[PDB]
Amino acid sequence: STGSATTTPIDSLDDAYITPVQIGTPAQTLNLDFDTGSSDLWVFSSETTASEVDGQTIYTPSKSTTAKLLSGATWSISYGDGSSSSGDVYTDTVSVGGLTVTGQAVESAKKVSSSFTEDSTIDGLLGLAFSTLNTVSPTQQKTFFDNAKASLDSPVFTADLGYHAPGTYNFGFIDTTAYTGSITYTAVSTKQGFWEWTSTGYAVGSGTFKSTSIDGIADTGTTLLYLPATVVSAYWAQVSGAKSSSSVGGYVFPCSATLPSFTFGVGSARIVIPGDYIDFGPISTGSSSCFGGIQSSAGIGINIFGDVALKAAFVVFNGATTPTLGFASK
Repeated sequence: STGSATTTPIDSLDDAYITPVQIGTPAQTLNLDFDTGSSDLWVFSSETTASEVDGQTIYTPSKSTTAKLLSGATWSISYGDGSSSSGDVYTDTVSVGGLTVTGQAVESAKKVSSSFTEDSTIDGLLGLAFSTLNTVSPTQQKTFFDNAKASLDSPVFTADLGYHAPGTYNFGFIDTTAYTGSITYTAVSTKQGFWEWTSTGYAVGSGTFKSTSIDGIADTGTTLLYLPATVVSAYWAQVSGAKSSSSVGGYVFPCSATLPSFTFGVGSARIVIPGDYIDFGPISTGSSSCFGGIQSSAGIGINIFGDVALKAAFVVFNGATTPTLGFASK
């Protein structure tokens, strides 16, 4: 089997991407944030505290003839950005772009943190990291990809995120028309439950390439590119007027400035992030100060190849017995 779904930016800045997901019988369609940095499929639901729902589409298990309470099961997650949610668990039929999993754990939110409430466009998350990170207790549950894997034509999914435009998640096949040149594959460590890999280095604009190992995760659920402070400093030093602002919480720059590209290495291959991808607009309405899309990972404890990086590539998440990651230009 295969599946193929369009993923759509939630706003004009590509702050996140939502993908429609069918849950239950008859189908309830929710727009979920596909997140290769976590491993829970959780949704706004009829069980969510009423005051914490503000425009989201909810899953109502009682209206699904295939929903079954996973008795005794609870879940609770906190994300790197300080947000969180928790609740109980159902199993139900879940379909993505034609690909159907029966008995998928659907984690129903009783509580969500304010950032989730305040974002009307995201109805939940669909985690695509390794199932070892799944928070369901007492019995850890598998991700949608893990459940589908054996049935897929090939045990892979791909992320093709657009810049200020829709893109595609495919399951079970590699669309050879979706990228240029070849796909370069690189090793993955699953020891922290992430799609964790080591970039071979970077360049800033037309600058020479710096060969240096950068361990990080391929994370569709994180908006920006978070790299070591040395790397980030070298980037913004090439932007006139750029500065790190403690009050804003990162590098900002005047919108009149031209942003250089940023290149990262995948083995001997090179992925070029155009400068425009690194502009996240005014810090506040009407401000001439713009927020940067490359920021320091210092104090996160890990480097994160988020959407800013991934949307410059066609990315293969290869779930073979030994997982690997593939990157192509496009």
